Amino acid sequence: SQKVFGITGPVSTVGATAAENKLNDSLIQELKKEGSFETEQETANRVQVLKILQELAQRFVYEVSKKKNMSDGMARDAGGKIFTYGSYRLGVHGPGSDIDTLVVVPKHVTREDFFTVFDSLLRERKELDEIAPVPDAFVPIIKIKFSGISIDLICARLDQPQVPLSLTLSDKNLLRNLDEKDLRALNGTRVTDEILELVPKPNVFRIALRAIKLWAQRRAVYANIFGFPGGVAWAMLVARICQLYPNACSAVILNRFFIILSEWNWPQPVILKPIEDGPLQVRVWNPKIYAQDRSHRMPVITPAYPSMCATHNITESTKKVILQEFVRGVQITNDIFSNKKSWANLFEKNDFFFRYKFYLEITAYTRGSDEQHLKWSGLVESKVRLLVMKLEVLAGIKIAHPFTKPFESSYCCPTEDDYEMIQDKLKLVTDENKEEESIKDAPKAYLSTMYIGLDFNIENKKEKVDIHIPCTEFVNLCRSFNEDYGDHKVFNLALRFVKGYDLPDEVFD
Ligand SMILES: Nc1ncnc2c1ncn2[C@@H]1O[C@H](COP(=O)(O)OP(=O)(O)OP(=O)(O)O)C[C@H]1O
Ligand SMILES: Nc1ncnc2c1ncn2[C@@H]1O[C@H](CO)C[C@H]1O
Ligand SMILES: [Mn+2]
Ligand SMILES: [Mn+2]
Repeated sequence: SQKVFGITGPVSTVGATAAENKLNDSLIQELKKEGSFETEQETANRVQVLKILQELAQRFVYEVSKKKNMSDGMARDAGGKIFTYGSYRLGVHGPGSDIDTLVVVPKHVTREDFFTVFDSLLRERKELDEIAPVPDAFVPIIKIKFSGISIDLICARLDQPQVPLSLTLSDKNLLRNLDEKDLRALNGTRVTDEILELVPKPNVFRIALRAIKLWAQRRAVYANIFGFPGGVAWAMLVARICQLYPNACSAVILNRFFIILSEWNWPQPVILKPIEDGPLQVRVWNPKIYAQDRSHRMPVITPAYPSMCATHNITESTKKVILQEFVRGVQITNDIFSNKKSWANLFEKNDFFFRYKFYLEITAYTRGSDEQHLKWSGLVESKVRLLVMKLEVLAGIKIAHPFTKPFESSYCCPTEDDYEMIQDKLKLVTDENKEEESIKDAPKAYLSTMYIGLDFNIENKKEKVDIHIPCTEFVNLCRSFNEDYGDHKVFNLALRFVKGYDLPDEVFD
């Protein structure tokens, strides 16, 4: 329409040279080799599950409407519709990707109705492989497996009487009178919906995103919780570049992507359209008004009202890592165009555990249930980011690089002396002896381990600067959160300074 060229108009309208298309085809070839795509069959199986889910959404609404003494024609007209968002919505999902699904219902259909009626309607089916309703998440959701496909299901209820099949959620007004949770549920689809609408060629955009997703995950800079961009972040970033080069191939895009983003005058934010305004008393991203927004280091703003910063977590250290990976990209993709390097080069696994002379090892323990460790450790994990910030600001610390994948492991811990022992360094549970009588019964002890790469300023001081305060603190805050956490009988947290030379063998597996 015009907005497909971004807020600065394109950088160049030039088409792709025959040579550039050759490199683009080889790029897609590599992606295929990496099994990025799925088979026409598996795609067809997702279309089918969704088709059924739509059928169930209508049935859900219809049934609830009837119980409200509605006409046979009105219960039908009340409608009910299914929307997707996430990986599948953008068309960059993979063989094992789940399908994030939003269910929209009229005013008279409540969330309670959702976990009751809709749920029951799901169970009344053969294809239901399993259901894990978690009604109290930040965004109420019902997680299920259907016909061998994972489906995330959240429910949004609009302040209107009907939800027709034609309804699209672009209108800013659909948000009227909604509550925090419903409002939160609409945002996902509204955002992915706009991304696809602000890009010149959605197909060029998809291949380039698959590449960036792969790349980011291999270079260990794809994890929102640790201060790196998440999926939506990476997507908007690719789209901003697709905007700049309307008719280039995905290959030239990845190159311009790395160059521009590494030279970008951060914290100038990246946006796909002019930040809008509106009704709701809700805050919109605005660094002039809100301090919290003035501190975002690399802002990537969502286009759908109300605009938020998808990269809030980024710190000064992860910021450096990200620039570093961008630079390595300028260098490698420039080589791939000179015929001196290949795409596989670009997608090479990182070497986190080989690059620093020291590391901070954080381990969370749990002598209890699988749900207790998932909770405890899930807390520590989320807080690691705070430590990176306390750490990267002290004396002479050049960087505090948080790795992005904790190391999980549990042991059959029968005694008490066995617990207050496995955390001093006892049969390593395994996918082999997991459901075996003797094992499956045995009480367990879990532990999740995380690392922070450290680089001390090689200035010329007599000695490195002790990081005891920040560490002990991080411990405290992590315990001082719940009464159960500050126990010691079930939960434990330890931090050990480790030289690159003494890293655990499991870290290189
Ligand atoms: N902390 C969060 N707050 C709000 N929305 C979130 C948060 N974390 C994830 N999301 C939403 O969840 C959506 C689905 O993500 P998820 O299913 O985990 O992966 P995806 O991004 O769809 O990739 P795969 O499904 O892994 O290919 C995408 C995003 O809009
Ligand atoms: N704001 C949000 N909108 C939609 N889904 C969300 C969400 N926050 C979390 N989720 C769900 O949480 C999972 C990813 O963290 C899958 C995704 O559907
Ligand atoms: Mn998903
Ligand atoms: Mn999901």
